[PDB]
Amino acid sequence: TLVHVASVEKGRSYEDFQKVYNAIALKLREDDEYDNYIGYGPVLVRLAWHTSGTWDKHDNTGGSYGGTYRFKKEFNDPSNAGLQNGFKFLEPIHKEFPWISSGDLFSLGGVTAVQEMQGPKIPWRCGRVDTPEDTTPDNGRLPDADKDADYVRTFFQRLNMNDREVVALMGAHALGKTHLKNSGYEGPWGAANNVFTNEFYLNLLNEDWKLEKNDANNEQWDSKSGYMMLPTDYSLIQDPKYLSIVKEYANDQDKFFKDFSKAFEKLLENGITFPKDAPSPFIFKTLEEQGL
Ligand code: HEM
Repeated sequence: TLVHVASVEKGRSYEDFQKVYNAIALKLREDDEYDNYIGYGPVLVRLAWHTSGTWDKHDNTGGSYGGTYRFKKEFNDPSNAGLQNGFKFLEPIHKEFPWISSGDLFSLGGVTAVQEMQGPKIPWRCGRVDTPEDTTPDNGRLPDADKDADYVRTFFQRLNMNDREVVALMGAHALGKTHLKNSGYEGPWGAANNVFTNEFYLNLLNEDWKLEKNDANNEQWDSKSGYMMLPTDYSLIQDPKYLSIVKEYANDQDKFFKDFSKAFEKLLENGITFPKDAPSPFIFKTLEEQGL
């Protein structure tokens, strides 16, 4: 096989997408009360990841291209509980810029959130095209959180990610929090949960973790500081190959930034064929860099 060729929204170029980025960024700044003043940054990053994370490299089903989260089957995946907040955030952006495809909007939301939260630049390509309801992938392609390193490693092979790519991507769990009503887990992973840093890896290594049960009767790792880790997070320190990489990112902020950028762009582009004469990837300026 199934091929998805990137097709640029007619006549559009860099400055068009910078305007969309800016609208997303200005709204992130303005709607700062959401989720007890965490803001919408983290949930927009998660929306970008879940809308891309359904891809299967074996038959090119799912993926970011089609923007299929807009259809009820995907919108209602239990794995996607909570993401409706990110979709509602993006509705007035799409209303203002109706020419942008849904896949481009969901993925750009994630890029914008990362950069506006002071994370690395994430180069971004346009040209995802909406596909019909019957191309929506079935529920069950996003990962379980109660499993071990072997499960994590095997799961991400389906997304064509290796050990380094997996450990880098998981650093996005510095952001936001788990919410009991959404996923059956509760609590933030760190203190700095709307600013993008390598705090996830520092916390895995330096906090004193206790294996406890939360109020939904699921096990999670808790610290005295009020932080939590999922079993799938904690697995990155139980598997000695993951552990080496975790230590690497805990000791090099720049390296984590560069590896995360690459891995997250790749996650967002999986499944898409870019014609040889497609535009180069766009690197958007932050509001702060524009003096806006
Ligand atoms: C084994 C892989 C993963 C598992 C099991 C997993 C699981 C979870 C769970 C259970 C939550 C809490 C959802 C809620 O209760 O609201 C969550 C939140 C989140 N995840 Fe993942 N995740 C994984 C990988 C990733 C990746 C690759 C990214 C992005 C690169 C990511 C980004 C986030 C973000 C930003 C949140 C916070 C959302 C918010 O605060 O609303 N996760 N994850």
